Amino acid sequence: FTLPNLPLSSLSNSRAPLPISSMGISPDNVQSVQFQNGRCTLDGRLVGTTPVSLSHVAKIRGTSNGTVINLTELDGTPFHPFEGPAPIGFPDLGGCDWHINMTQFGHSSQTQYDVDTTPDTFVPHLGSIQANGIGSGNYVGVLSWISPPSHPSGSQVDLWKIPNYGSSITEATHLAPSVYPPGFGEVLVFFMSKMPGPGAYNLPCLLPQEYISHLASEQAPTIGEAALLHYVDPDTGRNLGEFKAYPDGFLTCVPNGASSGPQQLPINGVFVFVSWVSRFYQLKPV
Amino acid sequence: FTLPNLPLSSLSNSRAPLPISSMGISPDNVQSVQFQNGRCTLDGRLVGTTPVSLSHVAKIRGTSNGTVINLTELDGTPFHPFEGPAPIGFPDLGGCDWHINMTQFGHSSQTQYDVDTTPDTFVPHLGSIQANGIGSGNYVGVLSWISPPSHPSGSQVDLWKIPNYGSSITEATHLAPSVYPPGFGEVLVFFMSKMPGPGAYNLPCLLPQEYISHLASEQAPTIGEAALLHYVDPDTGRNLGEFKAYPDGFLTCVPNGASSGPQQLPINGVFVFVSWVSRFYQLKPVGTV
Ligand SMILES: [Ca+2]
Ligand SMILES: [Ca+2]
Ligand SMILES: [Mg+2]
Ligand SMILES: [Mg+2]
Repeated sequence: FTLPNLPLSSLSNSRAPLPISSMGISPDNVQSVQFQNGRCTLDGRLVGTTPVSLSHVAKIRGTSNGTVINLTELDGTPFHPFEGPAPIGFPDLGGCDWHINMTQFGHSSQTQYDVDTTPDTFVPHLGSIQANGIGSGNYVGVLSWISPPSHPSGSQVDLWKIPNYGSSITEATHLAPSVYPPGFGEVLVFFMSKMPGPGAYNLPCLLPQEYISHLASEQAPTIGEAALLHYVDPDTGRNLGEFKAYPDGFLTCVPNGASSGPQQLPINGVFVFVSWVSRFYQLKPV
Repeated sequence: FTLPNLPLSSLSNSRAPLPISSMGISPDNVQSVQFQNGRCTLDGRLVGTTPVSLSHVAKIRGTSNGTVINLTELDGTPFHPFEGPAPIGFPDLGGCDWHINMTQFGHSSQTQYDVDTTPDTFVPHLGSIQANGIGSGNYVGVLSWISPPSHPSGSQVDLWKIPNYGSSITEATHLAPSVYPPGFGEVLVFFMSKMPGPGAYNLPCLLPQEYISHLASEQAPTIGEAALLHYVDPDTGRNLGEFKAYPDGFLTCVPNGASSGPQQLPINGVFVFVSWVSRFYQLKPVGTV
């Protein structure tokens, strides 16, 4: 079994096309997460709206009639509700307004599309989102920058969230399931990127995008209960700490206190597969 | 030795963050190319301005003073002329004007930056390009759409070119070397994408970006003279054509006449390494035997 032999700081977020700038843990008011992009199992099964390639990540495609944008897949193929919560690659950033840069094949210019994901017109699961002033035509859009949610008024930017893909929060949209910390002092490890916009925004994901294409390619036939990893300095070969990767596609570690965890590690290290271990294998704290 | 076990249509161009839509050959007024992005050897050596990750591709970072933009690497690290023709990831699309979407950490809004790459103020090799109206501040920019070049006036978009990175076409900028068709009836194979803007623009590259991260990770210790590959349909397992990958990081095939080449192949196939062969190994024309 292998992970990419590439330093983390050379890789991309899997929730937006942004370089990885650090590792992190979630705030204390965040336990589980339910990201729809950046989801890939260790045997290579893509989950949620996750694409193989960053060229599809945090993008939309569709035709505006001036009132709504009717969505398709990025290549123009129809999207149907049975397929998922939104087309492949659709942004999954809850807890913010989006600003998507819209361009066209065969026309000049770009246009900023401002997206509040809270109203009942925002129903990408049914292939329809409000045009919010975007004129008639076919567009490809990519997330450019974010800002605080328009509703509820005065809400914080909270990128641990996903948007409401359905007409209401009660509508089933075929979300990929939530990921939970597995217990025994282990915390989920997130790969962070700086996101432009009027604040110090940091976007977490479960796996760098290049890990997803690697795992989707490798299609490992021999996944065990947990992969014991070392986070290694490439030059010195020094083991900077023990981590576990779980079959559902996430990493954990045991921090060495609130002041010393994966966020204190250099970001130019490489994760290296050591061996398959028990689900309950007890890690040495970072 | 391995290449990604992923269909081409799931992958990205390495000169802009765009899905791969086809394979193609060069125009008959292009024999060699000298792309600076999308360059990686089979043993994993990145060449030119090529980054590992698509998150750096066709991007700029720098500080405008209202007159010029002083460039750095995307992470803010200094860039110096000895390092290359431009910072890592900098766009390499010749034969067009660029329209780059500029955003800022800690600020609202985006701004379109319009770039004619022809004037003597466009000197990314020396870390400086004209601001062309972009206000003071630090920005990250990503290529968004392109249009015909402002100079020479009336010329067509030609993405087979690279821009002039120096103050003059005679200035040495440490460009990655040209790639030439190798002989034996073989043609260079390009991976194509559609680029937004006011025309039917076709962006070629030598390798999908995911192949570059794959090769850079793999760091193959045993590269031969050429890799013999099959282009395979995953479901049926059918061999749709023999190709060669050369150490410098490019693929070739032998077209089955003017009528039948890479452009006629479906784009949902997978390249699979077969064996190391001699540089002079003669391929069967695509689709034949
Ligand atoms: Ca698995
Ligand atoms: Ca110039
Ligand atoms: Mg790694
Ligand atoms: Mg392939």
